Amino acid sequence: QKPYKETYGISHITRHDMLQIPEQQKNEKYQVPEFDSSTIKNISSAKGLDVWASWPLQNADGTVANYHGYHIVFALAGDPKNADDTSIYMFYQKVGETSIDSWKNAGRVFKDSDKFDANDSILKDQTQEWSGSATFTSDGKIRLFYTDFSGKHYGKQTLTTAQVNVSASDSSLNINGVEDYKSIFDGDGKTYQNVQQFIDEGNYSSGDNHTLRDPHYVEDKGHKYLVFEANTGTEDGYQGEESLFNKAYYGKSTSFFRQESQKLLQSDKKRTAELANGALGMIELNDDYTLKKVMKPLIASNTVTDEIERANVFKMNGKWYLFTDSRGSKMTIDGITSNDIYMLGYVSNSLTGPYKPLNKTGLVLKMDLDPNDVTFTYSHFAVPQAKGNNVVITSYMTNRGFYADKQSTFAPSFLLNIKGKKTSVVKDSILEQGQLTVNK
Ligand SMILES: [Ca+2]
Repeated sequence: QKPYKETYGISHITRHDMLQIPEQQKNEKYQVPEFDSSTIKNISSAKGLDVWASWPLQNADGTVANYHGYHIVFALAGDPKNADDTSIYMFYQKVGETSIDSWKNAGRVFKDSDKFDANDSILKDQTQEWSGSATFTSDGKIRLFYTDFSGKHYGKQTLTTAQVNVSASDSSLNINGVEDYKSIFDGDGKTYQNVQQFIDEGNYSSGDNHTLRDPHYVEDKGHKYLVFEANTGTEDGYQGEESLFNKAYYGKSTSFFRQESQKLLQSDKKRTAELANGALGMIELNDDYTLKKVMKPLIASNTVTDEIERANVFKMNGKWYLFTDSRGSKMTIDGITSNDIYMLGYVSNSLTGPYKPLNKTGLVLKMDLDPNDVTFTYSHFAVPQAKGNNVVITSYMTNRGFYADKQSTFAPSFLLNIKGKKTSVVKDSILEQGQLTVNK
């Protein structure tokens, strides 16, 4: 294979940038702060469930919505004893409240029968509900986006939407049901990998890792978009042996390409790297939330990793910020270890790019605690605020199924300062568990 260079007109998480992170991450400005285990509580309304990846009901710009006096948070939850038991529950608090004890449980968004009543071929094969986002429409509706996962069809993941009908009173919120419940996107082969392409490889025992999940709603100039975790397709730089010879994925220089590519080809990570073709994808939606246009990815991570999760994007003080989470254990970069887990971040003058790295390398947050640590956090997510230079970082705390008495729960939130192309964790900015806004 001859060296070549092709960007496919999109941005890229390069080997050179990633290689800088091990030295850089020793700086406290890029570190998830240490939390105090004796302040940590289970979500009391969730009655012995693990509650992990969660997201707020947001306005179109990403700020936290006020639904008839309440904040709403959707979260994956299930039986700690059953790793494949995952559904979306809806929690809520009166605006102004901050304690984890303020979060009431409206129960599951969906009935088991809803996927059948939807008259949706893909939905009737669903076995779990994985993460997404939720927006509060201009006509006052709760518009959910989430990932339909099918264990019966080799882990197919499909971007899916529903309207959640919720009655509000002075005292409680109550889910009456859903409507407009439909598959929107399951990949197209050319831009984003579909499940058949995963099956073509030999599915799980191939080492490939197919993703199409964590859809995030955002608008710009009245146009509606989802930005999501995916993998590339055949026309925007696919996985394969040929991919290791594309200098676009290396960055820096040809000297660096030669050196780094010959090390990678000689390493035990060659096959992993060939399979790695993560992407943060984008589609425009119609006004009824169906698919308008498949768009080019904002960024891809060919060779580095197959798994860039919890896609997030918003405009803040004149610039666009794009984030994703990723485990060091699934990466191929020298010096990044199986303990390292990241939130990576990118910046642009436009929603559709081009995106360049925050803090020169992409590093925004690093968390390297032992999986057994009660204060281990995952699924970090930057929640934009109405004003100022801070966003709020939410995450879940405590690994699923690890401890009988300590379940996955809302992590203490904290502040991340953002200005220009730089971020820093705000010193001693730890808030309540699950707190969504600075303003009370
Ligand atoms: Ca792949």
